[PDB]
Amino acid sequence: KSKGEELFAGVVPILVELDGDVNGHKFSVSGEGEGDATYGKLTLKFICTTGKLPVPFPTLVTTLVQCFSRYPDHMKRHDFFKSAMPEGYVQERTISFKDDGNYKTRAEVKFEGDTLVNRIELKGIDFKEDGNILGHKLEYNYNSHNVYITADKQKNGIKANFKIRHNIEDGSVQLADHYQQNTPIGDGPVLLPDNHCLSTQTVLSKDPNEKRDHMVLLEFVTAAGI
Repeated sequence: KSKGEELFAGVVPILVELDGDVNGHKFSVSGEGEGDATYGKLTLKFICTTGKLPVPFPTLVTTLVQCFSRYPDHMKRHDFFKSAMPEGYVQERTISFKDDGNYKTRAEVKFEGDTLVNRIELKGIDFKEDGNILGHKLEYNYNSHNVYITADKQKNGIKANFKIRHNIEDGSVQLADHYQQNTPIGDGPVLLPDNHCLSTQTVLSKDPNEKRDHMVLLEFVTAAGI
């Protein structure tokens, strides 16, 4: 049993902190909850702490801890994310919304004490003011997706590629292309995986008594040799 695996054998508290700027509109999001990697399960509530969120909350889901994925027994040697812990890893993305702008993100995810922390900076540019994003034209829901993971031996890390489909109010879909790189923060050994996918399902809801702009999230993720 790996050092990293052991850290995730039980329920782990999670803190997420996001600092964003999209087309000059600045915002912060704070998240609190817990993860149970044994079940590939995340439960979190995110709050926009700067008032009204200038983008749709679903566009921030991928940015807002893949170390909580369930890796089946036969796939544990492919779990790069837990192998990097507790020192953690840097996770960077470019998220390109088709016919619209893009996010660039850089996050560090690591333990601070007993708490798994995801600290993110996000910059968004080239968005259309009457687009699906700044115009808030996305449905408040989320589709199931496969995240395809490949090793990046050069950087002692991984890369991932996937396309998120955001349901649009008119029946269309807003595509968000993700290109992702993860690299270890520490210089101890990590697990470099064979190609595989993370099958992820997420359910978005609201607290009817929460008056702040917010997002309640439940997520199930399991690795598949697929």
